[PDB]
Amino acid sequence: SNIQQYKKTLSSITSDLRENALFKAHTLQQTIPLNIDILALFSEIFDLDRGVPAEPDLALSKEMEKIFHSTYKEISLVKKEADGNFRVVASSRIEQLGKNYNQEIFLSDSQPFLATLRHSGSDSQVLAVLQTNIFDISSQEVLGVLYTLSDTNYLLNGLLAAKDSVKTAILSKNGIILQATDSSLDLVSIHKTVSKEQFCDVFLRDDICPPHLLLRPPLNLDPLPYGENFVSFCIGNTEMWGYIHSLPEMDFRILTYEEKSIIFASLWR
Repeated sequence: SNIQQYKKTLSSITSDLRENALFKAHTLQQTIPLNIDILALFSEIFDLDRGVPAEPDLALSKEMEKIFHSTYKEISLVKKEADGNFRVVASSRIEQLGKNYNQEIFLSDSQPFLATLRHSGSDSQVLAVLQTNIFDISSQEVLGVLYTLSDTNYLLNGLLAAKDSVKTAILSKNGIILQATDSSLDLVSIHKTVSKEQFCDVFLRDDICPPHLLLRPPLNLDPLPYGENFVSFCIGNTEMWGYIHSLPEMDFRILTYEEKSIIFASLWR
């Protein structure tokens, strides 16, 4: 039938957007959520059997700095106080020592760990934010959280490169682009509107939303008729088609996209 043929053709010329999103997603699944290995390394160096320090420990922080300053933006032991508040009691970032971290901690007591991406708030730096519960060896109560920040440029620079090639955008859960091949899309909304509440899961704290970001024209991604998760949008004067793939176990999404004219050139080339 003609409907079938039309659908087959549209599926064929968009297949590569989906394949690219899935490959990039798989790469990030293999490289970001390394919580177990980080906790195991940390524990092999510093003994957690007796718990986390009850008060900020400068000596321990200095040892963490010497080891990890070159490989992490931050590694911190965050005590869960009796009143449920979180406080940094040791960090490779000495300047973070003693800070209340209630806004920074998003890991509940029922999960072993989480791994997600957040924008640092400055430059174009996107961070892998890993939080791992420190469970009492006897009671299994949460004693604290091992909190790490890692610059993801060593992953995203390559995954967002498009020299030879589909383009890529990393999307927060509520629809803000964290970083894209086209830097003009960084910290722009994919929806028809942009609002402050979208930014609560974009940065390292749930209370950061600079006003200038609420003036950036959103992309207004428009679902395409057939298949699932394909979209159209414009960049400047150029029509794009894209595919959105969700990574629910890390609370971000991947948008691959390409000029519509290049997609359609596959009809003959």
